[PDB]
Amino acid sequence: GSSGSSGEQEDRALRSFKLSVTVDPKYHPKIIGRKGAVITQIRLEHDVNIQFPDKDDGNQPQDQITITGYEKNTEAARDAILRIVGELEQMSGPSSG
Repeated sequence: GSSGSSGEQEDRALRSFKLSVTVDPKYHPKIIGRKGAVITQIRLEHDVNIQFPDKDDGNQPQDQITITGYEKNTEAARDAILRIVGELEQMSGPSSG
């Protein structure tokens, strides 16, 4: 006998997916949360890893956010970081109406 029915998975590479979120370093310390739960929840929610740049570093971008994980999941999480910044910008702003 001889069989071999199995579709590729190319996971090794998928998991090695790195995403970059362009967002001012001002909201960076705002997204993380008070202690660091908010950001934690999201990560686990999508099962990804979100790491922000260190200002002290400098050479590296402080507005760029690195995120590892399944290209799909990562995107699902990167959407949040933005979904917020949007509301924040307005927060404490002149709201007409």
